[PDB]
Amino acid sequence: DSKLCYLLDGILFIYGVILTALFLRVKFSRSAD
Amino acid sequence: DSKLCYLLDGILFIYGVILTALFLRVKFSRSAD
Repeated sequence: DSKLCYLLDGILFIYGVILTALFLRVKFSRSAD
Repeated sequence: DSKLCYLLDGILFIYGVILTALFLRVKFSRSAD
């Protein structure tokens, strides 16, 4: 059907990467990466 | 064969909720024993 669904997964997917990055960043006190 | 996209959004959506929950938990220290 329309590729609109590809847009919803894009935001939710990117959100998981950005949210996971902050989680790992805080997990390590060095926060070097 | 229908609402297939609903399955992808469900997994990605739940992933954002489970990650956000662990993120806020780390922000707030554990309550006193």
